[PDB]
Parts: sequence; structure tokens; C-alpha cells
Amino acid sequence: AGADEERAETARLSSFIGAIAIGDLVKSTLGPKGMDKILLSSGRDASLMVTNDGATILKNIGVDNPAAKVLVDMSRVQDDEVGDGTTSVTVLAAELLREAESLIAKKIHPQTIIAGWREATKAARQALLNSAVDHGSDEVKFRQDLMNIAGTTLSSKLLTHHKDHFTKLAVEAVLRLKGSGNLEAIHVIKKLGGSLADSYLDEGFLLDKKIGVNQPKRIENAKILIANEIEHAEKEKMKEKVERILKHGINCFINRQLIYNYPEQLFGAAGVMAIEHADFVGVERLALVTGGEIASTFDHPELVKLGSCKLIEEVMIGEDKLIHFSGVALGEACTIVLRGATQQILDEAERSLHDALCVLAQTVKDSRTVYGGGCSEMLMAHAVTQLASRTPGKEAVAMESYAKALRMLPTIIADNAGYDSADLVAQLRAAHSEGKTTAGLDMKEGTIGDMSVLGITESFQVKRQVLLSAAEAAEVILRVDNIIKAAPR
Amino acid sequence: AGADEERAETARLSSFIGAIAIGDLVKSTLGPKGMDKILLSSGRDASLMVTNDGATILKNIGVDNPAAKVLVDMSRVQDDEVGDGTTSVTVLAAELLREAESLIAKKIHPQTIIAGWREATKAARQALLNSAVDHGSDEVKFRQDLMNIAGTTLSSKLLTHHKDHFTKLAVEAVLRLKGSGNLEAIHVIKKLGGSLADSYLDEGFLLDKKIGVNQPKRIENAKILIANTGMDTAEKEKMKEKVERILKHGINCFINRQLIYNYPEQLFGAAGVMAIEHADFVGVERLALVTGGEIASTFDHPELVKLGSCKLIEEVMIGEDKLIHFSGVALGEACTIVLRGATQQILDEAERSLHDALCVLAQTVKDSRTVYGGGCSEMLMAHAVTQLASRTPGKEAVAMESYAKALRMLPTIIADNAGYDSADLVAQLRAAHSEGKTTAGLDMKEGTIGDMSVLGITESFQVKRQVLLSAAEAAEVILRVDNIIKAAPR
Amino acid sequence: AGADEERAETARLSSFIGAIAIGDLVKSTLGPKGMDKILLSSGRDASLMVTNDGATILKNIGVDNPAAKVLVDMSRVQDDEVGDGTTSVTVLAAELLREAESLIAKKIHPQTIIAGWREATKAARQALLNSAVDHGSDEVKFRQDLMNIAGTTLSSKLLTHHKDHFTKLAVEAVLRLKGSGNLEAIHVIKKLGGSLADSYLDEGFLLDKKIGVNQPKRIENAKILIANTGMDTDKIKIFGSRVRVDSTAKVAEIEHAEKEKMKEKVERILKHGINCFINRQLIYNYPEQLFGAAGVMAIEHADFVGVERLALVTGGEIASTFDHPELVKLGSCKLIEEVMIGEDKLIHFSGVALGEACTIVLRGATQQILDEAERSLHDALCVLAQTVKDSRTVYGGGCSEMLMAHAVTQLASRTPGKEAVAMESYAKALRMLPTIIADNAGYDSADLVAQLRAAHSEGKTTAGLDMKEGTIGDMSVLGITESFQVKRQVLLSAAEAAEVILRVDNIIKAAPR
Amino acid sequence: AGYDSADLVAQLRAAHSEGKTTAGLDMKEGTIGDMSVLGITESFQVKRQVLLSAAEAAEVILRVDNIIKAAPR
Repeated sequence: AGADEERAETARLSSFIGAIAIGDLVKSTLGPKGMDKILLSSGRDASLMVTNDGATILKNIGVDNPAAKVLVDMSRVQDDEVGDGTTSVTVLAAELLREAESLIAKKIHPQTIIAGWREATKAARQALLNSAVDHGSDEVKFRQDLMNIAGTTLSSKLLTHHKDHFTKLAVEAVLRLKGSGNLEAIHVIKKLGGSLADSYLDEGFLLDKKIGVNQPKRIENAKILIANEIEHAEKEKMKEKVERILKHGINCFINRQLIYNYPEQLFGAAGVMAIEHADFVGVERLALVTGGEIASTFDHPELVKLGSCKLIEEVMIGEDKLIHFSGVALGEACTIVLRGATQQILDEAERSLHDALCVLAQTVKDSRTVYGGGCSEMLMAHAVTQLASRTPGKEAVAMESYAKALRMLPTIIADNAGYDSADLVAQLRAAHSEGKTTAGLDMKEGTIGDMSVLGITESFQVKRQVLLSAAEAAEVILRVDNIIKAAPR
Repeated sequence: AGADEERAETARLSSFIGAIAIGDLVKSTLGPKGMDKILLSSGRDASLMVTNDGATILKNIGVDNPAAKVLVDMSRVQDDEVGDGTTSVTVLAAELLREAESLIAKKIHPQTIIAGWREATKAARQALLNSAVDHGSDEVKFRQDLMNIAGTTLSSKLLTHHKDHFTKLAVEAVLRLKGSGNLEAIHVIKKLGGSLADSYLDEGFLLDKKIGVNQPKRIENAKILIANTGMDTAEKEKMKEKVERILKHGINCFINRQLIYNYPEQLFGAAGVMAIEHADFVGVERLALVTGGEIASTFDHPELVKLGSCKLIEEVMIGEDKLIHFSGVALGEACTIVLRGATQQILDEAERSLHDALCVLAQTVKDSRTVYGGGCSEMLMAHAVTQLASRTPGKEAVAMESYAKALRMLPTIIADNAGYDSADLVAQLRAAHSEGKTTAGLDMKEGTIGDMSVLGITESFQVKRQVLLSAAEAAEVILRVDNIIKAAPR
Repeated sequence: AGADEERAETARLSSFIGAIAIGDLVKSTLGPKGMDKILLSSGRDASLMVTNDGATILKNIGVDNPAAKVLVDMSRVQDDEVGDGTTSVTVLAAELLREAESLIAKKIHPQTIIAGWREATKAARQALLNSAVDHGSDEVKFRQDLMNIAGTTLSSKLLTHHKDHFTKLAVEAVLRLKGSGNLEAIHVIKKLGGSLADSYLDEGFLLDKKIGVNQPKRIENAKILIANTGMDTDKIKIFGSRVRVDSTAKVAEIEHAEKEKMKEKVERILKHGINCFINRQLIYNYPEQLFGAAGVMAIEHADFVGVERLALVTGGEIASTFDHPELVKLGSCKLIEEVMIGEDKLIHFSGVALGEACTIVLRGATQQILDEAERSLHDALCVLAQTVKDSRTVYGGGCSEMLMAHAVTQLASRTPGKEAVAMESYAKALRMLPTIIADNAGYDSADLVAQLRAAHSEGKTTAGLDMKEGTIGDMSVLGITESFQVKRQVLLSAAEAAEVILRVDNIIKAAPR
Repeated sequence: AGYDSADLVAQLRAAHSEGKTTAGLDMKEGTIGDMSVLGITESFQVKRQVLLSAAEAAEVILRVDNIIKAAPR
């Protein structure tokens, strides 16, 4: 058939090893007490980088023969569709592999055991109806705008010491997006000058370029232009540009590419501020804001061009000479500007803000969430334990292993917190058994507490896709025989 | 003292490895189509030791540097008054070490988990009771007499074909023991011959010796004489004392624990008195309780200092070579069982088989309590304990949940050696117990689940009561003990 | 997956080892009698680089595999804020690890220990403003101007035999600068000759470059020209390649093209009256002959840092291509001249219209050590800009550290135990600074540590480690003090970086982008 | 199926021997069942060709020793 057949015990082991490696590292990451980590490697890497988000680093590398990369690749779809919050989806899938050793004792066809997963699909559906997560997230909403899930996503991120404040800012941005506009015109930048607030919210769009040292410093009632024998001929390009420019009153020129030197002398004298190699992403986002235009050839000026005219200027906000575009007539799209002690860590704040935007959009639209901190998780575990006993035939071992699988999740949250796991697991279990869905793992507390007070809630999509996916990922590998990675090659 | 340094994670591994190696050899044994193992060791051993019973072989040898012998030594105490059923206390303890991998991840205090065994003390206790246990064995019992636990004890042993019939016989033996006598006085041996019955139960004590080719076939209203001092030692005068007062007592049989002088033998044949040369001492001491005893001194020994039961002593065909049977004892307290076999020396298996089987029957009569057999007791308990783990407080529950999964192995082990698929069996079994039918259990003959009560299989209440208490203490002193070195292995 | 796993204690050990190895080299660095380490390398390194300043050497090279480079990188940010005195912050972080041996004995998750660092911010924070400090320099100040911290900064440096005098000189320079912002226009350069003074103070900016021997000696009402682009012309848009031609004829046209560049430079030049030209980079030879005839002095490859400081001083320039002359450029005009006063000839720019910017010139020694003074003065200058702005400082010589140790011992017991086990470990960390200070001094550290604690315990903030005596004395008489900024920032930096590595067992995932 | 192969063989043979053509392997069942109720039937062409083809397959074993190629190295 080729090479590396792996269809039985020698194949299962390869699956088994990949899952154990990922679980300990992803373990410290979860919730408010999640921990920042870096990696040491040699060969075109440069240094040790710290990525709090588990998904970002896994996509980046594929160091060894054993598999995990294909399992990892799937996690992106969950992130695309709903995102992150905390990383638990990979962990849950990894731990059920341990029962496979028990399964050899079972000593029969792996697939019959696999029937437990249709029931696992049931666990997702049965638990969702059993665990009253929330019925809130009305729209906009006063306090519930944040100090909830975004804080939790960020809490695992070290930047949370002052960052949680900017996390709060991001929901204000999501509420305005919702409805008639679409997912457009959202951009974020950071600045070296710093304040306690750590951020200013701009009504328009933030850009950082200058035409040249010469040119008018500030422009008012600005018009915006966006563009997609030989020596004498060159002069002709110069002349066409000047005649069209003066009539419009053009105060600013934005072009997405390289800009020719001849026009530049003219712009200074004319009183027009132009930007060299402006980024396309900023321009497109800007077009919704300024009404845009059709960016054809130099005929482009006047009516074919639509330019907003409130106020465009290059200002000092602290240290760097940034240019601020503000005064949007449309109102549909806005820009958020971040500040924060200037460093590599500040880049990390950029990472989690993206996380905040994605989580909020889904939470309002899905109309559902789950209790975080493992609250849903332990409760569901209590319900599933009874189920293993109920089933006859081969169902009982499979269901049983699935039921005990839920138990590790409480353990992972407590252990990252660092409070003693033995003590934590049962105390936790007693509270869920009682019937209080709100109660769960409180990492800050060191024991168990009320999750709802914390405000930690998870998007409904994150829990349903993971349960079906984690389950499916685990048993594709047992039956593998000759794919991309596994262990020996 | 000690000597072997191994510090943290390495020391734990030594304890871990010993438990896994022992479990595979004992695992085959634990069921109806159990497996027999024969062991050969170089010099320092004569040869031939094959043992079906796990406890007997572990006690005998210390094969290598890692230590399992101290864990092994403890099993005897369990064996003496509860005995066995099947060896399994050691198996359950071994699987406990697997959780230790979870413990390194836990990386806190390895002793903290130990509170779990304290949990084990009441979890096992609570659970044995929150099940239905037999309520049978009224007294004597027609059908319920056997085809029960003994059948399970036999199951491990290769014998169970013809043999399940043999164990049926063993309960008949308990019924005769029944009273204030407690457990003692039962001895059984194997004979090399072929019969469907494969065993014969006789009313008295079985001894295999003969005076000589000559002598009466049997004696009636027999008087039995036991002498400490030998007949071997003018010669005629010794002969005269022996005959003149022997006639007086009406002597019908003489048993001496040593060599016997030839002159007496000519005398005994004409007289009508049967004597036994070099009779084993152990047979003699039991016989004395049976016959009322005597005082064994010099030839003054006959008459009043001697007491003798008088029903029937004869040499009876056992289908092969001659045996001599003592019977009709007035006391009734002591009785003997005779086994027959193929000639395998896999029949010595019967001796160990016998030892574990006999202890169970005596306990069942005295305790007036038992549990359902065939693993019925074990699965139901597993159902109760899973709920219990979530039910209990912090430290106590994590260990309690692990303890609960231990019960799972017994159903699998019973079935695995049966010759049926373990996977189908384990899972099918749980639904029956879960439903609330305690009688239902593993029916190995069936290959599925069946009514244990019709079979009647029940286990002594003590065997379930003490395996769980003993297992907790031994399991507990493995994870928490580091240096562990004393006499024998290590 | 997996990238570099050694399993538990060993993982911790790599973090441990990185901290211990660095501490011994930085150890000799602190105190009045400092030691200089001479470092030589092959492959793109010219000669042995000797850096007294610990931060500068760590930044230059990342020699090996163990993790510690990132911890090192952070210290530079501190340098802009205040930075130096003596290198000590790296040492404190290192000794923190030594309590890790205690941590295995702790038998609990490391993170509980970790809450201690935010607490550590508290412990160290209590110490600031719990140890008197200095009321502050009134402004300018007759005697407290120096003979203080700069001497300590230079303590670590060998040149202190005459250097401490140099240090005294530096505050005079800072008095004119005194914070109307951060810090601009301070330039210092050495010369190859010996004098008892070993330095002179100049009203203007000192530079040392010359166009050539030819050109007028003196220029007045000087016009200054600064060009971003080099005078050099040839490579162009398209190389034309490595050519060759039919015998001799065409190659001459290439020579002709050059003349147009020469002429544009002179035509624009004569109208302005240009007295001096300064270019940051390579200069082209053809114009050089031209400047000599005109009577204009130009500077080849002038350093960029000098040029920008010069721009505020001269009113600035808009630097572009050869259209640069006339109005787009502004030129201050007093006197630019080559006077030479000492050994090596130099050019003095003076009488700047702005008045904001002034320059300092150092002298003496003339060897490997003198070359050191380039980064030595900058270390002194950065501290001073902060000192007037802060209006607050703390006693030097380790006075601050022992007092803090007494307070922190109480804290471990005072707080509930989970917090409690590690405040003390943080607390004992402060003990090493007194020990490191004393060891380089040349006196026995144990005795030194011993005499030190009683003074601080007693209640005298002024009392500290006197390395020169070898005993304990009054720091205030010495005048040595540390800036307020060095203490608040280091404590925050130590808190984040030191134990996050401990709470993590040899890292997890990365090698990305 | 997920059921033990050994058990399956014996039970299957007894039903066919008896005379019920409809009866066959029921994998969901783990034993034997009525194939017709499922509705599972196989095309006549697949069965006639395989048997003649099969003979040829059995026809290429022992009579042929080694002899390797069809496609580049």
C-alpha cells in the first residue's frame, strides 16, 4: 500500500502520544489564571515568542513525525466560526484517548465502542437543554455589554493587568457594527505614548504616513482621492494632474501603491497632502466611511470621486506624528486606537483585541451561551455518569469512558489555577449535583464559586462544535492506516 | 539501611512494575476455563511446582530483586479464615497503581490521595450491603447446598469438566462439619484411575497402608491401637506380651507411626488383627479425636488407657490399588473426602484446589451470611460507587471514583478465561445489575448473563467483607512507601 | 508535538543556571573599585570590546541556547527612563531562583508562590518612601550638585583614579539642561593627551572631522548645509553593468556627466554665501576641490546623532536632494572654527541662536580605557536629567536595600500563609545586594553584611555600605544617592520577569511568527 | 461489525443448512436475520462473473513463481 500502515496497537500508541504532549501545555492556558508561555527553537525562528492563544502557535509549527497538525488545523474552523475564549476543545479530545488502554482490555472492534459518540452528540444536545446558561444578551445592553467573556479571554492573557479595561472598550465597537453595515471597517493601532486609560476612541480612521517633509501641515474641508519626446511626455502626466486638482480643492491624496516624484513637488505648492503606498485594507474600509469612489485612471477627480470633508490632519497624540482621518458622515463604521507602554507585550494586546471582536459578534447572534469555568462541564459529567449505567450491550463501556472524560476538565481548570486538584474535584462535584448551574471553578478564589458573579460565559457555538469535533477527531486516528503524521515514519 | 538509591519518579516505578507482572499470570486462573501454570527453577528447587492457586506459589519463592513478596505474605491471613474463591485480592490492588500516572500530573501530595483508602473502608462496606445478598442457606439445603461458590473456586482450576461434580460433593462435607466444631478435621487425597464419578466420599478417615499380603480382609467392632514406640527391639517374650493382652482387648487394628518389627506381623495374621506399618503421624492425631483418643506409651498402652471407636474398618477397592478406611466414628466431629484423577500431576492441582475449596464451605455454615456469586456482587457494587464518588467531599471523592472502576476488572476477568468475548460481556452485565436485579450475574456457561440463584452460586460473607478491607491497607502501602527493603527480594 | 523537554527539575534548572552564570560577571561590575572585563571575538568583531556597563555588553550578543536573553533585553528600556548607577537589577532576579531549592521543599504549585510577586511589588514598594530618601536638590545647588551618584556610577569603572573628578564636572553640564523635557543636545568626546584637570567645558558643540588640509582657516556669519543624500553619483537607477567600450572615446562621456553634479553644487552655493557643509555619510571627491577655491568648509561622513542635535541649535534644515540650499534650509550664524586646544585637532560650533543646546569635552589617559568614556558619560547624563524631574531620590551604597530586608521579613509572617511562604523568599533576595556591593570592594562580604544590618535596623536611612572604608558609615557625608526612578521601575520589572519563568516548566509552544 | 468473528461463523451455518434462503448475516444484530426485510439484494451480474473470474485468480497461484513488473521503478 506504500509505507507506515499503522492499523492496530502500534497505530493507537502514536495517537496516544500526540494527545498527551498537547494536554499539559494547553492546560495552564485556560481561564483567568491562564499562563503566558514562550518556546525555544533553532532554525529560522530568531528568538523565544510568547503566544497565549493555543490556536495561533499550533498553526505556525510542525516540528516532528507524530500527528497533531491535522487535528490542530480543524480548530481554526471553530475559531473562524466563533473564535476562542479559553482553549479547552483540544484538551477534551486528547484525554479520551487514555481510555483506549482500557479498551484493549475490552479487546474487540474499536468502532463498536465508537457508537458512544452518537450518544456523545446526544450529550451535547441533552446538556444544552440541561444547564440554564443564559437567555440574556438582549442587544447593545447596558452593563452586560462586557465584563464577561472578553475579560475571560483576556484574563488568560497576561496583559489583563490593565488590558481588561480596553477589553471593555471593544464591545462598544461591536454594538455599532451590528445590523445594516456588515463586518467591515474595523482597524486597530497602538502608540508609544501612554496613559492610565491606555486608549482613545476615534470617531474616524487612524493612518500613519506623510507625503514628505514639505507640504501643508493641516488640511480643512478636505477632499479625498483614491487611485487603483519621452521627457515631454512625462510633463504631460504632470500637467493633467495639476489642472484636475485645482478645481476640486483637493486637500488629500491616498494611493494604494508607489507614488511618482514629479507630482510630489506640485502637491507641496498646491497645498495637497498625499500618502505613498497607502495600505489597501485601510482604503477599502475608508471608502464605506467617506462614501468611496470609483478608482479609475487620472480622469478619476470630481463627481466620479466622493470625498468626505470634515477634518484631516497630522497630529501629535503623544510621540509619533500620526495622521487622523475623522468625521464620518455614514456613521456605520468606526476605528479603535490603542496605547500601552510601548513593547513586544503591547503587540500581544493587539492579538487579544481581535479575539474580543470575534467572540462578541457570535454571542449576540447565536442567542445562547454556556456557564464558564467548567460549570457546564462538571454538571454534564454528573448527568453522563448515570447514563453509562443505563445502557446495555457494548454501549456501557463506551458511554462509561465518555462520562469519566468530562471529569478531567474540572481538574484542568483547578490545576492551572494551582489549587490542589484532589480537593477541588469533589468539592466542585458536590455543588453541581445540588442543582446550581451557576456554581463552578473559580480560579481567583482557589476553590469553587459562583461563575455568574464572575460574568464568565462562553458562546453556545464554542461548546456544541467542540463536543462533536473532539469526539470525531479522537476516533479518526484509531482507524487511520497511512495518513499525514502519527509517530514513526 | 537498604542500598538501592532510586529517588522520586524512579522509586514509584519499581512499585508499579511489580503489580503489572503479577496480574497477567494470576488473571488467566480466575475463571471456569482458568489456566494452570507450571514452574521450573534451577538448583535450590527439586522440580515440579505448578500451582493453580496464586497464594501457594507466591509464598514459596522470591524470583528477583523487585519486591512483591511482602505484599504476597499478607494474602495468607486472608486465606486462612475467608480463604479464597478465586485469587483476586492481589489483582485488584495491582490496577490501583495505574492511576499513579494521573498522580504525577496531579504533582501535589501523593499521600493526600491515600485518604481514598479510608474512603474505600466505608465505600466497600456501604456497597456490599446496598445490594441484595442471598438470604439463603437455611440449614442443610437441597438444591442450594452447592453448584455455587465451590463451582466458582473450581472454575479457575483446569479440572472443571468432570470436576464441577466434585465440588458439589464438598458441600456435603460442610453439612457434616456443621455445629460448634468450626473448621478442621478434613483431609482429602487423589487416586490414579478412570471413572465418570472421578471421586468417592467415605464416612471415616482415609489411610493408604497395609499390614502385609496376609491378614483378614476386615474387622468388625474394631478396637484401634496407636503406639509412639516401635515394635522393633528373648524375642519371643516381646511376641508373648503383644498377643496375650491383644486378645483381651479384642484388638482389631494397630496403627504405629514408624517402622514395625516382623515377628508381630506373623502373629497378627493368625489372630485376625490388622496392623499398619509406618503410619503418618498427622493421620494419627486426627484419628485420636475421632476415636476418643488414647495415651501412647510402651506396650502397657492396650486396655483402658486406649479408647477405640467400633463401627467398620476395611480395605476397599478404589478401582485401582488398595486403600484402608476407618469409619463409623461415635464423635462425628471429624470426616474425610477422597478425590480421584487422570494422573497428570496437574492433579496436584487438586491438592491446592482442595485447600482453597474446603475453607469456603466451613465459613459458609458458620457465618450464616453470604453474597451472590458469579460476580453478581461485584457489578452492582460498581454501580453504587460511581454515584458515591461525586456524592463525597473534595479529597475523598477522586480516590473513591478510582476505587469504583477497580470493581470493573472482576467481571472481565471471570468472563475472559471462560472462553467468551470480554467486551460484550462487561457491558451487557451492567444493565442487568443497574436495573435492580441482584440475582442476575455473569453466567459463563451461558456466555451472557443469567440467574445466579438457580445455579445457587453464593460467596461467603467474610470473603467479600475482608478482601475490601485488606485491599485498602495493602494498596495504600505502595504509593506511600519509598525505600521498602527487608529480608527477601530487594 | 514537543520542543526541548527535559522533565521537571531539569527544566527548572535551565532557568536556574541562566541566572547564576550572569550574576558572577555582573558581580565585579558594582562598587567604587570596579573591574573591567575584556572581551575578544572573531568574525565581524574588530578588537576586544570592553564595556564597564553591564547592560551594553549583554545586548550586543546572544551567545548560547539557555533562556536568559529576553530578561536581558528588558533592561534597556530602564536605561532610557534612568537605567544605570551600578548594574544591580539583573543580580536580584538571579538570586530569586536560589529559593527554588526551598520551593521543592514547599511541595505546592509554584503559582501560589507567584502571587507573591504582585505582593513583591508591595514589599519593594513599601521600601520606597519607607527609607527616608533625600529631600531633594533645591536647584543648581552649591555642593549637592554632585560628589554623589555619578561618583558611584563611575565607581564601577577603572578610570576613577582621575575619573571621579570628571563625574563632578558632568552635573555642571546638567544644570543648564535641567528638564524642560527629557534630554537633548549633550555630546562628549575624548582626546589623546594628559592633563591634571582631564577635561574642559565648552559653550558650543564639539565635532572632529576635516574636509582636507586645504580651505580657509576661519569662517564667520556661517551658513550650515545638511544633506541626507550623499554627494556620490554613479550606480544610478540602472547600473549599465560592468561595461568596456570600443577602445577610447565613449568612456569620456561618463566623466562629463559628473561635471553637471559639480556645477549645480557651486551655483546654488555661491548665492547663499555658504560657510560650512555637513553631510551624514560618504562625500564625493569632485566638490571638494570646488569648496577649497570658494572658501567653504565641508565635513565628510559627519555622524547623524551630532547632526540632528546641531539642527535645533542652528534652527534646523529640511534635508532633501540638491534643491536643499536657500530658504528650505535655515542657518544660524556666529562662528565655526578649527582652533585646537590640546592634542588632536577639532572643530567647535558655538554661539547658537537657540541657546537650548550645549556640549561637554573629556580629556586624558589616551588608551583602551579612555575610549570607554564614550558610553561612560552617557550613563551619567541620563541619571541627571531624571534627578531634577523626579525631585526625589534614595540613598546609595545599598542603604535602601538593607532597610527593606528588615520590613519584608515581618511581611511573610504577617500575611496569611499561602501568601506568606514566599514573601520571605523575596525578602532574603535583597540580602545579596549588600553582599555583591561589598565583595567587589575588596573587603570581606560576611563581615560587611554583618555590620550593615545593625545600622539600618537602628533607623538610620543615611547609613550604608562604605566600600572605601570596608566598614559601615554615613552615606550622606559621601553624598552618594540613587535616583527615585531606578527603584520604582526595577521592582515592577523584577516582579513580572523573574518568577513567570519559575511558574513555567521549560516553556510550552512557539517557534512561530 | 464489532462482533466476535468466531461465534458468527457457527451460528450463520446452522440457518443456511436448515433451508431458509432469505436468512443471512445481520451485522446490526450481531447474529443472523432475514435479509429480505432489510431489502438487501445483490445484482445477478456481479455474482456470475466473479465465480468464473475467481477461478482464474486461483489459477495464477502455485503454477506461477515470482515474476514482477508493470510500471517504472
